[PDB]
Amino acid sequence: YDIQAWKKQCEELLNLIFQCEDSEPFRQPVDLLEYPDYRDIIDTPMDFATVRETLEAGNYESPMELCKDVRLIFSNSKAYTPSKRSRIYSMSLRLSAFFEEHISSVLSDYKSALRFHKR
Ligand SMILES: O=C1Cc2ccc(Br)cc2N1
Repeated sequence: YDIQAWKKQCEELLNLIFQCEDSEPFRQPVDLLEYPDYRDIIDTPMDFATVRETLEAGNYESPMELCKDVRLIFSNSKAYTPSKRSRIYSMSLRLSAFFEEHISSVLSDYKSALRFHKR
């Protein structure tokens, strides 16, 4: 029932994500001058280095907040891809599935730890 365990679990999951070839387009912020369609359609840019930096700064209070930012990477990618005919689309779908598969136990364990704390 460790309330703090999620943080190292998220650090390790981000390490797996960065090693995966599918994360390459999502590792760093998009240059808004080079990709103006992203600039116009994306209200809140997000990328995995910003997620990792936020986590390391101690600026996430829960893994649910980290999960919201990672999900934003994928929803921004979906808004950017008008069809299935681009590698960004293919990579985003697979990386999202991998992330969701691995974050589920992190969220379950954290929510269980909070319920135990408040029991
Ligand atoms: O390097 C790039 C250019 C680019 C455009 C749009 C999206 Br979503 C991700 C990325 N990554």
